[PDB]
Amino acid sequence: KVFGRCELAAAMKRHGLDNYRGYSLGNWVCAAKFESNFNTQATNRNTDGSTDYGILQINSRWWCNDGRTPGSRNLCNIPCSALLSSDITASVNCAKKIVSDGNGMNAWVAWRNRCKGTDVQAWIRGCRL
Ligand SMILES: [Rh+]
Ligand SMILES: [Rh+]
Ligand SMILES: [Rh+]
Ligand SMILES: [Rh+]
Repeated sequence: KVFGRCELAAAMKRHGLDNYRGYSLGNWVCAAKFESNFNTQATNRNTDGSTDYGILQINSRWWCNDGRTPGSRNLCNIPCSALLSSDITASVNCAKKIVSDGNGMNAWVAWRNRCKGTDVQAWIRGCRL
């Protein structure tokens, strides 16, 4: 599924991401924009042989099992394919564990390089929330 900006903002807010560990909803929408362009089906291969899955590009190195990432963890206890669903529940609940892991949203290299220190509020401008 390809979400609208305000549609994803609304689903992320319903799932408790607005100010989760102090990250305003605009941070999460910005992250999803540069990770997946709001596409739940987005997949991208990493140099280490792991793969990033779904609207928040959650990696198989630590967070999910894709059956092909040797010496990896499954800390969200999910198949990586669950991160590709039209239902973002699994991505959101996994994201909450990731952001809690010690490095906050710096876990998302695209957040650090494209969202951190910017006017992230712009990402939810005009939405009914
Ligand atoms: Rh939902
Ligand atoms: Rh808020
Ligand atoms: Rh709010
Ligand atoms: Rh509201």
